[PDB]
Amino acid sequence: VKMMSLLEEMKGIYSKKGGKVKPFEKFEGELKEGYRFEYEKKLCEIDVAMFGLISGDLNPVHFDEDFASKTRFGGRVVHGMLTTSLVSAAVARLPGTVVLLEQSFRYTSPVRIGDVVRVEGVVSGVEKNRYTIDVKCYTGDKVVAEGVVKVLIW
Amino acid sequence: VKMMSLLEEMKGIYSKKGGKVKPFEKFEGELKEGYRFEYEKKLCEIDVAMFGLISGDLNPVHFDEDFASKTRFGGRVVHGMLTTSLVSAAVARLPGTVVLLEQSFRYTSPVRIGDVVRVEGVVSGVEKNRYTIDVKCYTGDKVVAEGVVKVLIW
Repeated sequence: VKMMSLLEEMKGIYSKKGGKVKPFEKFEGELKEGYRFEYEKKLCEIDVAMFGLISGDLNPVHFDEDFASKTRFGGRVVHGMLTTSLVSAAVARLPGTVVLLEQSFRYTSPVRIGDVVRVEGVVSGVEKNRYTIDVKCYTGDKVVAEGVVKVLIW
Repeated sequence: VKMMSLLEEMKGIYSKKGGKVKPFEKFEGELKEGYRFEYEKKLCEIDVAMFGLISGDLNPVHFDEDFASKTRFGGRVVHGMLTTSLVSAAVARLPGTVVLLEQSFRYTSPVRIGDVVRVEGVVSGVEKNRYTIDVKCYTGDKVVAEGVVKVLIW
C-alpha cells in the first residue's frame, strides 16, 4: 500500500463529504514548563462516521437521531474518544518528533455533531524528554473534557 | 445530512480500501463486578489515514515510512489514540446505552500498521449505573496499552 496516495485520495473524498482538512504545521517557540498551545477543529457527520468505521464503535447514541433523542442527552453526541483524538493532533504539532505515552480524560459535557472543539494545553512537567501537559477541551466557553497527557519528544 | 446514507456510502469505500467492517452486536449476559469481555480489530493503512483526517493528526511517524524508520521506533507506528479507540467500540457493545465518562491509558509498546489489536476488559467497580472497567490492549500476547475506563450505562 502506498500510504501517501491513499491519504491523498481519502483527503479528496473527506473534503467532499464536509470534512475540514487541517494543515499539519508545527507550533513554534521553545518547549518548556509553562508552554501553552491551542488547536481546534469542527467535528461533523463524516468525522463521526469515519471514527465509527475505523474503531467499530457504531453506538446508536452517536448516529441515530431518533434513538438518541429519547436518551438523557436528548440528541446525538460525538464519541468522547473522537473529541479527545484532537488532543493527539494538538500534541503532534509540538516541535520535535512526538510520541504519546499516557492520556487521561474525564468527559464533562457532551459534544454535538457540528461543534468546533478547541484543545488548550499547557506543559506542567518536563522530565528528561517526557513532557506532562494539562489539557482542557472546549466548545465555545464550555469545558467538554479535561485531563493530562504525557508525551515523549525526540 | 442523512447520517445512515453517509455511513453506508463510507462503509463501501472503507471496505474497498482494505478496512474491516465490524458488525455492531451487543455482548450478552448480566453486567456486574467481574464481568469480562473482549473485542479485536485489525488496524490498516486506511484506518490510520482516516484517523489522521478526522483528528488532523498527520504526524509523520504514523505515515512516512522513511521518516519513521530513522526514529527509535525503526518504522511507522499506529496512533496510540487509534489503538485505544477500540476500547470505545468494546464498551459500546455492553448491554444498555453506554456513554464514556473517563478513560486513562499508558502506552507500553508500539502497534504496527496491519496489527490486530485485542481489547480485554473486566468490570472492577459498579457504583449506581457507573461501571469502572480495567482494560488491556494486546497485539498477540504483547500488552500495547493498559488502563481504566468508566462508563455510564442507561
